[PDB]
Amino acid sequence: GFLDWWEDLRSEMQSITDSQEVFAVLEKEVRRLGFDYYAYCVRHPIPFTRPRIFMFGNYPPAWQEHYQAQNYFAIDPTIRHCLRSGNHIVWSDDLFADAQELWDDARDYGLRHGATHSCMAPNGVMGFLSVARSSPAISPHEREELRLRMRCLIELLHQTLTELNHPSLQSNPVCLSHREREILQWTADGKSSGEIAIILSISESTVNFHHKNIQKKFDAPNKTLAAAYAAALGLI
Amino acid sequence: FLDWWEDLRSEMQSITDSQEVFAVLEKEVRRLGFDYYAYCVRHPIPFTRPRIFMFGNYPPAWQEHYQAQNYFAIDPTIRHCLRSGNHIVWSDDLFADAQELWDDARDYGLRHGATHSCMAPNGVMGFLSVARSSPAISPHEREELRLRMRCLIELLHQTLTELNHPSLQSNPVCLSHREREILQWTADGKSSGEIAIILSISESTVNFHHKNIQKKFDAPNKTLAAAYAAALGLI
Ligand SMILES: O=C(CCCOc1cccc(Br)c1)N[C@H]1CCSC1=O
Ligand SMILES: O=C(CCCOc1cccc(Br)c1)N[C@H]1CCSC1=O
Repeated sequence: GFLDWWEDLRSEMQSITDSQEVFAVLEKEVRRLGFDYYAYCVRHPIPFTRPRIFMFGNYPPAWQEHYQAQNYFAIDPTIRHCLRSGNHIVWSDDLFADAQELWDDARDYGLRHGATHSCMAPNGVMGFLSVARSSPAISPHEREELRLRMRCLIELLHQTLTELNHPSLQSNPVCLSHREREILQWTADGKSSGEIAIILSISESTVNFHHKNIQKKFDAPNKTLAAAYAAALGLI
Repeated sequence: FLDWWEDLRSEMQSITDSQEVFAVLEKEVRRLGFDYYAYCVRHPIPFTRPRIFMFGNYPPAWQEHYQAQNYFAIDPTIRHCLRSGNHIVWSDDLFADAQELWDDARDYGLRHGATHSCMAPNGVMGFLSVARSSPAISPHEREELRLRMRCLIELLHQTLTELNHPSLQSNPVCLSHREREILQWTADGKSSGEIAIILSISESTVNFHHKNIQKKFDAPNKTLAAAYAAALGLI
């Protein structure tokens, strides 16, 4: 029973105390769902041009090398920060219309049917979980139950890797003060350094002082990087 | 169980009226063992006064007592924060920094409940609450409640987007394939001049797309454009 599985998986997961044991249980659950291999990809929101991306999975090592050789992560439609209709998408030739060399290479290496689920933590980090198999296509009868079963896996995996303080989830910690924060919302809302100084009734000589410290907490050359990074991290 | 979720999907997909969706929702909140509910949409922008819509069948005395205290500003259950599981059961400790809200809430009979939040990638963060007075939420029904509520708010967000409700919609801003690359570099702290070197363009043309981006966001400077676009998932 789904709930018995959920409960038995939860008690089994909270019992884990190491980072390689969680992927072992995950591998056992992917086969339980009727699939052969999995893939977990964590995508941080910054830097906006080359975002930090971590990838773990038990795909065949031949594909793992081919994939890394072609930089397929740059054009993979299954790990793009998009708006999946249900945070979930079943692989189809339409999904890979703008990436035919990847879909052609994938089915060749035996990954002919699969699906990817995406969760977005409200701290910018997005998570992806893919499952793949060779012979049996995804039957419409098992589609929904697959969609629900994977949403529990990704969320559980996200929560337990967070509780274990995994590095792939730990982002650069930014200590923003309540006054510093309120200025940065005004900056990000388009107000100039002079305009800000009149609402808070402070000096322009001190709104730039706070800016100089916010930029130091983001290692920012300008305010733009600070305001944009803060918005992406949910810090404002 | 599964048979319930499957049967619930048929009722919603058949709905062709917004009020009919809230009606079916209310019937589900009763099935969970709760009297009242409340759904909330929190848009990310503006950063100083975000757009917030509120609906729910709370008692009328509370709704106009809630909105008369500006309680939406100090309510922990609608904070743009990272819940341990997109979920938190109400407790005296949860409302430590908002005691006037919790004391009034218990006085008015909203003594037991839980809130569940979903973060749509459009920057919108939806929240769903359920409340009752008599029976405390016992530890044995918690995890089953966390599951049933996650399904209820996901199907609620979707069903409401497929109906084009102007609570879920945000101001469109179609960004060009290159304007998006420029704003990404700008958002990464690069200057209008440095950007021209990376892409092999003229500073006048970098400063030319900027003028169009800030026009697409109604922005005074580049900082509003970069920050707004980052909040909406556009860069
Ligand atoms: O599963 C995913 C998620 C991103 C790629 O994940 C990978 C790929 C190769 C090695 C490793 Br490790 C992870 N994408 C699919 C698209 C079709 S083939 C494929 O890898
Ligand atoms: O659920 C929430 C916040 C979201 C709903 O807010 C409200 C409150 C009153 C009328 C309406 Br409509 C929405 N807060 C809880 C916790 C304390 S008592 C309460 O209403």
